[PDB]
Order: sequence, then C-alpha cells, then structure tokens
Amino acid sequence: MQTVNEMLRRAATRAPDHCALAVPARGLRLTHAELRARVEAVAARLHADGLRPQQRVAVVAPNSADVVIAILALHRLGAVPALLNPRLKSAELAELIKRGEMTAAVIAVQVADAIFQSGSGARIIFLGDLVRDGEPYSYGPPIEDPQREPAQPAFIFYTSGLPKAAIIPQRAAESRVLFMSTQVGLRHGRHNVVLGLMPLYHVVGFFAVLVAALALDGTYVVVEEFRPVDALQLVQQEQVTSLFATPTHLDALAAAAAHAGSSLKLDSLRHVTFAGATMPDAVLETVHQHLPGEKVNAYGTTEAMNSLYMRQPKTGTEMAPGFFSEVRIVRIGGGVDEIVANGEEGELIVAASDSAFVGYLNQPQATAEKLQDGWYRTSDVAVWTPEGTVRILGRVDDMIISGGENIHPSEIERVLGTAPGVTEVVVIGLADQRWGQSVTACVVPRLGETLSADALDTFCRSSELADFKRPKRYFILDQLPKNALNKVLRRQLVQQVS
Amino acid sequence: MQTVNEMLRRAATRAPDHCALAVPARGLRLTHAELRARVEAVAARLHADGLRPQQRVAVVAPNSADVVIAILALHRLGAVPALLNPRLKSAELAELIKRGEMTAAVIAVQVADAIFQSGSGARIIFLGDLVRDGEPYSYGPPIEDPQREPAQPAFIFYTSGLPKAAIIPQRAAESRVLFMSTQVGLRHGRHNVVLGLMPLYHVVGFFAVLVAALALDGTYVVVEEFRPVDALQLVQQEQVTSLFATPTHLDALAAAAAHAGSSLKLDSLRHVTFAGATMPDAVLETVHQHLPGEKVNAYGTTEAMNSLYMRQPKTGTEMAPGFFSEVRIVRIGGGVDEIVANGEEGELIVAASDSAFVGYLNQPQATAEKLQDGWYRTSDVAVWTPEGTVRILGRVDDMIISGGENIHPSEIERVLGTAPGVTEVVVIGLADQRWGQSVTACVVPRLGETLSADALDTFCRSSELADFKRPKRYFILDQLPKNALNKVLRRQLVQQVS
Ligand SMILES: O=C(O)c1cccc(Cl)c1
Ligand SMILES: O=C(O)c1cccc(Cl)c1
Repeated sequence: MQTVNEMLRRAATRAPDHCALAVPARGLRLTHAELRARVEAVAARLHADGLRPQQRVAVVAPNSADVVIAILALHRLGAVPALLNPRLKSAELAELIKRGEMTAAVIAVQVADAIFQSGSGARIIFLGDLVRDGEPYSYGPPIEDPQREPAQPAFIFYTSGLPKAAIIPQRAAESRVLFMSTQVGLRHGRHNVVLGLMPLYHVVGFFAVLVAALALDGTYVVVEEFRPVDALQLVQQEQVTSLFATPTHLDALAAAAAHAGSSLKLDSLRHVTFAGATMPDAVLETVHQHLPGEKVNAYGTTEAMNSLYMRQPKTGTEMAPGFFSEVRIVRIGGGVDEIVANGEEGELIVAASDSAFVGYLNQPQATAEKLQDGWYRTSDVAVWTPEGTVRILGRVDDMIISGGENIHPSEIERVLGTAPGVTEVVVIGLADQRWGQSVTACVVPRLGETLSADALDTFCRSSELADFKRPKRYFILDQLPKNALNKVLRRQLVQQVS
Repeated sequence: MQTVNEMLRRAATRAPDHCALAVPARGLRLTHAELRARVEAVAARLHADGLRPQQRVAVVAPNSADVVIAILALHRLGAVPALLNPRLKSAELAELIKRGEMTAAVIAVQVADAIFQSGSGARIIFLGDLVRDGEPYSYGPPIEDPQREPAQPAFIFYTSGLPKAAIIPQRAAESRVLFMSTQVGLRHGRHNVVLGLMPLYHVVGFFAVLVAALALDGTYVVVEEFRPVDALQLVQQEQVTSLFATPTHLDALAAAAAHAGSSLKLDSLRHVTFAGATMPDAVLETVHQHLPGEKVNAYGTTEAMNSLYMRQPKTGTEMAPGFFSEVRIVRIGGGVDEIVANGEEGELIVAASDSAFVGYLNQPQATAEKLQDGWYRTSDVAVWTPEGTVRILGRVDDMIISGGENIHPSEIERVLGTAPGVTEVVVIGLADQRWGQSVTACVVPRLGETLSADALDTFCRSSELADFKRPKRYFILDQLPKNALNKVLRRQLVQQVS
C-alpha cells in the first residue's frame, strides 16, 4: 500500500522546493519541503503532550493552511483524524466527539464550552496554539514514523439520525486519490494547480482535492471562503488547472463567468469536476456554455469514494463505473445477488474493495446494513439505461410509492423548480390514499410572490411528467425545515404538514 | 491490493461487450466478456490436468492472442507464469526452466527437444493444444479463484551470466499499470486503443501495455511481427490512442511516417512512450518532427518498473521521478545513505516499495546485491543536473575509469556512431595504461567501406568530446559478438581484442 503520509512524503522528495500550499489572500506560500517541516514539528509537539498512534482526534475548523498542517500532522504522528463539519450544532459536535471516544479535539470555532460540558473528557486544543498562519509553535524531540497496516484506521469522515462516523482504513487512500487521475485525467507533475473549493471534512475535499494536489507534486490553493468572482480571479491569477466543486458553486461560477466574458482569463482550467446527480439540467447547460475545461460528472460516497462518472455529460444523472469500481443494481431490500432486469429499478450497490470504509464507529448494526457480502449498499435508486449507463433516480429513503408505483421526488422537484414564482420545492409522500402514499409538493414562493395549487397543477399538467407523478396536493410555505447544514429534513417536514 | 486478475475481472464487468483483443491480420476480435470466458476455460482445463496455485509455469512464445489467453489463464488458476524470450538459445531456455524448478512449460517454438533432455521434468505443453486462434479446447469442472496475498509471487520476468528470474509479487501489478496513467496520461475508458508493439516477456509489454490496455476497459491490438509501414496502417485503421515502443521501433516508424506524410492518418495517436535513455539525439529529433502525440520518455527496470520520466523530452538521458517513485544518487559501491554532492556522479537507487520485485528466484546473493535497506540498486550511473533532473550516464559495469576518470562508453559511442562510414561501434576499457583502463573503440564499417584509426581520431578530435574521453585505440571489425538477443557482449569482446 501507499498511505497518505507516504504519498506526501514521496512527493516532498521529488519536489521539495515546489509550492505546496498557496493562500493568495494571506500572502502565504509554502513549498513541499516547508510543508513537511511544519507537519513534522506539529506532530512532534502533539506527541510531546501525550498523543499516541490510533487515538482518535476530532478536527473542527473551516478550510485553511493551518488546519491542513494540523490534519497532516495528526496522521504523521499516527493519530486518527476525525474531521467534522464546523456548521454543526455545538450540541451535535459535542455529542459526536462523545460517542467517538475521541482523545482530543482540535477546534477553531463557545463550541469549546459545549465539549467540556458534554462529559467527554476530550482535551480541547485551539488550532491557533498549534500553528498560526503556517508557522507552528515547536517543542519536543523529533518523532518516529509509526507502523501502518492496510486495514488499520486512518481517518474518520461523517455522513448525511446523527451523522455516522465512517472509518477510512490506511489502504483506501491511494485509490481515493488516483481516481482523480484514472477518471478525471489528472496526471503527475508540477503544472498541477488545484483550487481548494471543497471543504476538508468531505472525503472529496480531503483525498480527491487536498491529497491529490500534493501527491501529484502540485499546489493546493487554499480558499477560506467561496466568492464566485474572487474564485475566478484565483483561476486566472494562480493558473488553476483543476477544480472540483459542488453544483451550487458551479451555478455561481458559470453565471459570474457569463457576466465576465473575456474579462477573466480562465484558459488554464482544464478540469471542472462535480458530483452532479442532483444538478438540474439548466445549471449543467450553463456549465458547458460558460466555463472552460473538460467537464466530468462523478458519483461517489463517503463510504466507498468514486463509483461512477461521465466525461462531457448531457444529463447529470447518467454515469458509468470507472477504474477500481464494480457495480450492480439489485432488487430494493434484497440480497446482493438479486440483479434486476435491465430496465427495472433497484438499489445501487458497489463492491467494497480497497477504497471502502471498514465500518461505522460504534454502530455495528448500521454497518451490517451497509456492508453485505463484500458489497457496499448506497441506498440510492438506479436503473440501467438501454445504452449501458447508470441513471441515478434518488435516495431509497425519499422514494414515494403511490398506487404501487415508484415515484422519485427529485424528478418532480426539478420540474416544479422551473415553475415561475417558485424559490424552493420539496416533494414528499404523505401516509395516505390513492394508496400507500400521496405525492405532495411543498413550495416556497419567491420574495413578494403568491403561488396557488391550481396554477402549479396547471404547470405540472403542461410538463413532461406522467399522470401518477403529478402532485395530488400542494402546501405553500414560507420556508422548509433544514437541519444544521442546508439540506431538507423530509421526515420532519412530513411531520409538520400532517 | 488490486491484482492482475482483479483488474481484468472488474474491467470485464464494466465493459463486457467492448473489444478487448484485436488481431487485424487474423480477422480476430474478442470482447472483454469473451476474453474472460476463454481465460476461465483454459484455466479449468489446465487445472483438470493437475496444475496447482504457486506452481511455476514457463511461457515461451512470440506475441499473439493465444499466448495472452494462456498467460492470463495460468494467473487466473493461480500458477505463476515465468515469461521467457523466444529468441533465447534452446540450451539457455532449458537451463533457465531447470533452475526455476518450473512445473510445466507452455511453448510455441526443437526447443521442446532440449527441455526433455535437460533433466528438468517440466511437462511440455504446446500452445496450440490449449488455445488456437482464440478458441480453446475445453474440459473439466469450473474452478475456484485462489486466495492471493500482497507479497505472494505472481509473475516471473527475466533480466539483461544467464538471465536472472525476477519475482513480481501480487501487489506490484497496480502501480506497474497505473504509472501509464500518472506519468503518461492514459485514463480509464473505451476510447483506449493500445498497439501491442512490445514483447509480452518484457514487463512493459505485459503490465504497461497488455494489462493497462484491458484494465482501462480498452483494446489491445496484437502485433505478431513488427513492420514499420504496416504498424502505421494499424494506427490509422484501429484508431490507436497510444503506443509504447523501443527506440529501434520509433526510428523505423518516424522514417516510414516521413516517407508517408499525410498518406497515413495518424491523428488518433496521442501517446508515444519509450525507454529512451540509450536513444541518440538524432532519432529523438525525428520522433518529434515526424510522429504525432505527446512524446514521453520513461526510465525503468524489470525489478522496480517506472522510476523516472519526461514529457516532451529534449535529450533522451534527462528525466525526473514520477508518482510511486523515490530516488537517490549515491557513491558507487557505498551505502544507500551516501548521497553524492549535486554534480558528482553515482549509482541510481530507487526505493523498493509496492512495485518492487521481491528477489531473484534461487539467487539470494544477487538479491542481496540489488535490494539493500529498502532500496533497489539499478547499477546505472547518474548525475543530478543543476535543473533538478536525473541524467542517466550508462551502466556501472560498462563504466571505464581511465587515469582515475569516469568515462562512459555510451557517450563515445553516440559521437562515433555519427562518423561517416560507421555502422556499429562499442567502446570498452582495456586493462592497461595511461592507467587502469584504456579507452578503446571497436567499429564496424558500412558495407563496402573502409575505416581508419587516423580518420576516426580526426573525427573525434573535431567533436564535442573532452580530451581524456577520446579513444586511444581503434579496432575495425567485421562484426561485434552479440549473445542470443541483439546486445553486445562487452566482456567477451574485450576478451576477443586482448
Ligand atoms: O459525496 C460525494 O458526492 C462523493 C464522495 C466521494 C467521491 C465522490 Cl466522486 C463523490
Ligand atoms: O526495461 C525498461 O526500460 C523499463 C522497464 C520497466 C518500466 C519502464 Cl518505464 C522501462
């Protein structure tokens, strides 16, 4: 195997004086060799204070050079970084750190208050006391490089109840990085300038962006806060070769580029990658018109990383397996060998090989639901297209079954989202009749505007949707309940309207 | 890990009906699924005759669809293919199979005579009795897929005394394939059409060409015999995306393309890769002028695969480490930690990690010479250029040390090779004076032509060579002694002229 530490160490010997970390705002550049020296020093200093290999340390911070040093430092020591979204509720973060029996918590968020008062006896480390603007506080004797095993825990990442802690083994690093090369077409070399738009607590942000950038002897451009015109200036200024970004980032970037034209020089950007299963046709449309570089749509999971992709995509929902990947579509709630007839819908399962998580920390029942007979079960519904591609339909959990028929809310949402006057829409099934579930649309109007059930129904009737998929009922709401992050709490919403 | 078998198996599930093997001459195409079925059937039939996992089977055959099936078949069974050059002497092949305690010998070469009469009780299998033109003789019950371990032997390849048997472990396959992607820029997908110019008994021919082609869900184009104009027609006809070829192939191909112009459509060819350390500046020159695609120079060994490379190269001798690679230049005949001053010459050693051989079969002394303290020693002399690239000078064994000075015969040979009237030249050191060794040139004239020591000396004097490097003596010969393959036996030649 080749671990994160080894990938980064080998890179440092090949390109010691090439720029590793760029923070254009803070006037901060760090070479590969200089990044190593700080990783070594924070490692040693963390060790000199009683942190041992395999001890889980929480990390809760926005993107920055300092948090990159600290995360790599912990891994170099041998500790297992558990990376957590800083948008989470103080209460949630304290609770997650408690369940995880975490030894320490590196924070740069008040949230420190919550952790002491949770019971969890996790040592609160403030990030600014380890490393500040790339320069660390040093002390302690230089430290040994611990022995690392293929199945051994290496990093913990969190999912979608409370977020679950997915354990990423040492051997998963390489293929979690190299798919950026086999699928996306990144290659080794110092031309690589990678814009860090993705948060570091998401596996793409860490393995596919941060680690890939350095492991290929390139440069990682730190972005502490996303602004669409500023990001495009970075593309031009830094000579960005690739960016991996959310559908929401790309909508912003494409529109800013459209209201920029040849004001910004974007030619250096050769790779625009995104997880676009949920990307509407209209955003995809603008991405091709207004942004340069080859576009690659990618499907993946925290649990197994990349499982499908598409070069120069037409719809955002249709993709095919790449290198490392093996996939099947099986009967919903059946065994891993129950393959559907091409054309019938089912659950996407992918083989659980090198890139796979090895279980959810302290949640062995959820693990047993997800890892069966060598497969990882996505909980996503899919269908083989006659053209040999996989069409992602939606989450199994969001699926509505009305009059014995599979209806996917995401399909209805993308239609209703184009209805004039609509700012947000979530489609849900209410426990009911026609039977089983009744398709119901919850719609938020644009600021100042009225909506009516009649007008929306007329709009749906005049759209491509088939009979049974048309909502039977509409609720016009001033907002939708959306947890600590900005994703809808369907269950909670269903509970609100009934 | 991801083994050859697993790489090819996963590929078959992703692209069952895409063309895997093309033999345009024989009118033979085989899809991925069809190639699998034959690999399964020859495997089973080989098993039904008493071949067990980990038993070494020799393979001695020119390139063909049938030998690809048989090699993959043996690996699928679990047997360890030992691939041998068919150009070797009958006596040599019998002897190598004897030392290797090989259980069987798959041959398609008389050479069968030699093997029985060597003592080695290796079962002689004729290739035409396993599979002919892609259709096998089937029998026996379908067979289990054996458990494979990371350090376990998988394939045996032979080197430069008698050729040594380098044992390639299961875990070496992935990085021996994926460097074609990280260094060379191959990516996953069915556009991949790979021309099989390289012999299958060379690690590049097997891992970097055959296995890479299939593992990326592409097509391998079988070439049973190299002809420069025919090969270029294949590029055009088959839509070849990449070729990996020897310097000798590229000289032929470039000249045929120059005496073709826009007669042949070569635009589909995006990657032209070669091991060009020994490629003269003039051939490289023509490669850029007359052949399309990005040119990539690559340095590597049987023992550790790829260790250096260069995109769009200027000299053929200057390269830098890519992904997976770590390299040092150390004092000749010193410890792995004795790094030279940048500018001093030394031995190129590369780290022995995932891609590395695990030893020479039954030759533990040679192993101990080559694998020290986690490094592989190339036996190649190199120097760091002020620009941070590695300049390969020549083999340590060919090095001449005259008047206490490092002189590399390859440098002198490339100068003398341009002297009009010269068809071949080898430079050697004779045990002698000035002192230690005396630089001596052995030159073969062109058909019908005379050479003189005086005229050659005049030519050298008028060349870029420094004082001490000029040959002190010339031998004009009608030929140079060149073993079973076409490489010069320096030791033997030295012995001839003295
Ligand atoms: O969260 C995702 O969409 C994701 C996660 C891992 C890998 C990929 Cl390609 C995508
Ligand atoms: O024999 C060579 O030159 C060789 C062997 C393995 C890998 C490479 Cl890139 C080159």
